[PDB]
Amino acid sequence: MEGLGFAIPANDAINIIEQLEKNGKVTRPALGIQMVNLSNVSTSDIRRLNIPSNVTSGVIVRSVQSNMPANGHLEKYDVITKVDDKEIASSTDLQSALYNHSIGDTIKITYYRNGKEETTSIKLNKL
Repeated sequence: MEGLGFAIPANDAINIIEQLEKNGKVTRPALGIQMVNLSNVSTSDIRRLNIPSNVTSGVIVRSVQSNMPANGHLEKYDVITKVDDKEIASSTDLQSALYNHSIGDTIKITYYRNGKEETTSIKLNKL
C-alpha cells in the first residue's frame, strides 16, 4: 500500500548573460514568399485558369523559402486565388494588405493546381 514519488523539477545550471526582452517557441510563423500576378489581371489569365467569375486572375508563387510550404502543401507554381476569405490579384497587393492590417494574424490561402482545388492554413510572422 501507499506510494512515495519525487515531484522534483529538472536541473538548473543557471548560465545566462542576457536580459533579453522577447519570447520563444518551437515552431514560428512565416510569410517570406515571393509571388507575382498571373498577368496583371487580364482575360488571358481567365482562360488559363478554367472558368472563374468572382475571382478573375490571382497570384502565383515563384520563390519559396526553404521550400517548406512547397514541400507538399503547395506546388512550385502555387496559384493562390483566395486569401483569408478575401479576393486577390497581385502579390504586392495581398502582401501589402496583409502586412498592413492584422499583424501576426493567421490567414488561409486557397490555390489551384491543374484544376485541383487545394487550400491550406498559414500564420504570418509579426515583426
